[PDB]
Amino acid sequence: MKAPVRVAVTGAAGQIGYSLLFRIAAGEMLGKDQPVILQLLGSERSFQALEGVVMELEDCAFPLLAGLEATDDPKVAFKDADYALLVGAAPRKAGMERRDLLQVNGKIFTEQGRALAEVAKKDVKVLVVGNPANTNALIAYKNAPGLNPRNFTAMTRLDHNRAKAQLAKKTGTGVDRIRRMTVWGNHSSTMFPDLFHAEVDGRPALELVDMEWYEKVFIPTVAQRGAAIIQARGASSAASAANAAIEHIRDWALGTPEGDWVSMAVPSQGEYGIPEGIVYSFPVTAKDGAYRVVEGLEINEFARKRMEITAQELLDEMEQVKALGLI
Amino acid sequence: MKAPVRVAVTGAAGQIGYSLLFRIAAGEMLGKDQPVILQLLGSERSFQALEGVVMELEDCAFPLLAGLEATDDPKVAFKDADYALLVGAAPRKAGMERRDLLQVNGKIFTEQGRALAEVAKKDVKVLVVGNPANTNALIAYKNAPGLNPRNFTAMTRLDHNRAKAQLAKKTGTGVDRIRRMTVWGNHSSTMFPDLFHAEVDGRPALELVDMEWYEKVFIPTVAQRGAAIIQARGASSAASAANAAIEHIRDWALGTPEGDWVSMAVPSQGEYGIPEGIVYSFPVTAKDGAYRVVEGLEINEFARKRMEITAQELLDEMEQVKALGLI
Repeated sequence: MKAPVRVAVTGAAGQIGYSLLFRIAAGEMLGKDQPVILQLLGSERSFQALEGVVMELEDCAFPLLAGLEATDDPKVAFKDADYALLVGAAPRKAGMERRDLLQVNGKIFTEQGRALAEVAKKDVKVLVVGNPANTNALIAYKNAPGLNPRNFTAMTRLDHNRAKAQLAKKTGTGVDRIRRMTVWGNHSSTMFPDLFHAEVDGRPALELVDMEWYEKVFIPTVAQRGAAIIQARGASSAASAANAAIEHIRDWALGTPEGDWVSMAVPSQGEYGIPEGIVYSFPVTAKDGAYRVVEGLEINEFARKRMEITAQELLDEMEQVKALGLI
Repeated sequence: MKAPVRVAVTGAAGQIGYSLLFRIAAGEMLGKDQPVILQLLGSERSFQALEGVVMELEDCAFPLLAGLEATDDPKVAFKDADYALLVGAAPRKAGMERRDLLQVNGKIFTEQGRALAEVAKKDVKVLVVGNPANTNALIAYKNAPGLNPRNFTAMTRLDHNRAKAQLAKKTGTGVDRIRRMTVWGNHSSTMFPDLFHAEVDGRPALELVDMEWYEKVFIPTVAQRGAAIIQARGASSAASAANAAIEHIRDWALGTPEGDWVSMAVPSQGEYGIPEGIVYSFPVTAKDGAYRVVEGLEINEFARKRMEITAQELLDEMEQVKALGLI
């Protein structure tokens, strides 16, 4: 019954893409009732492999995959897009250095932000997964004037799900009984998983775990989880990253559960005193494709201190791209 | 919610497993109201990687994943298993030849079949994905007397789905409009994709395509699809294989569509004159864990000749295994 929506995905030939595309085509991201047209962007160096992923998708015989198109042109991939998941970012090359990587991503997201503004749906919902996510998102939306800045987001949902997982393990309770988890700030080592408002079966998390565990075990473990997966598998956390991206878009479009909220890095509008413009993760609720930061939460010194640390790191990153004239 | 079911998956740290486990945990295989307990089996050399996969699974915060346990002991993995997906098989490297690969596979499935008969549920539903799928299935159930051999199957659903995809592409119709596709025999190059009873939007397939295309384009393309993926991606078709495994179990456990059927390699009972005992793919309908071969279909010379060729190959493979005392 529902008309198909177009889902653009970049870095479609990479690991995250490989774990992402099939679940999207299966209807797990926008609903089992929502047909999807996948428009995949891949570099010329990976277009061959991309065609390979296209065949595998066809080989799943997905009833909801109403369209499938791979391209090397951003203006084609983003044409009339309703959703855009920017997974592709600067590659990891031995020579590729910090500031150099910043120049590559500056070009990628400047070009993609412009393409989105030119050819995608004006209300296109964008999610940046490619790292550095928050800053890449900033470059993108700043270079997409004409488009609602709040339609540009970065992913901290994996950090958020990782936090929920650790809490459920410690309390010995089902992860489905964990609510109001929050990861503030940047998707980096400065991320701040907040347990002051989290609940386990309706009971405050800090009534089940002590501050010592929270500060010395919980936070660092959530922060190092990504490294943990790489050391164990010798490969990145593609499947769980794809899952978080799916949930990030899903909750944004379909809505968050009553009484709960999720983490989303979005352009700050001064909420909780956080500097404006930077893409900062906030606790958010969503309804009908629009989200709203959860305001009014009590913030103690412990939380404030870490919220500013991560905020400052984002300002530093923003300063650098600004100094390079990228925004 | 339904009572939790135990799903065992071997070769869980491999590529198919990486594209399979998350979707099962998401409820895509047995339904959104069916909690699942994942019991994963991995080799001693891949156990570290499996531990990493376990973490990624936890990091998805799946509400339906009621249990998760990794082990390198088959008797642990198959303990009270309701479903068993045997994906791990012999790794074909350099040097190791035919008879050699047959020995390792022989030890694998003789041990796993014995473990299943000893610790799994008596009505455990088994699906063999690891190649040679059909013959490994034979070895398994042969080494699991007592357990109903009909509960042991091999996967041809990927060939099946690939065939539906090719017919859909050729006819310019939605793949969801493709019904009654059949893949007969062995999961190998002698596989026979049957278009004589298939319909495209309710119309006989051969009324839309001719024998020349069917024989010279359709059959070869379906048979070579696996290689097509490898040349394009430089890696095997893991995501589509995982999807095929999910659908094989799903349609078997829940049920096939009204007026439609699917392909499953099952121990032969003389249907259509196929030799008894060999695991042979047949067009089948299924409901609540029980399948039935669709008998009475008209078989012309073209179909019969190809059905016999693949059946003879299966007989040979069976002979070789019997010669090694594996069965």
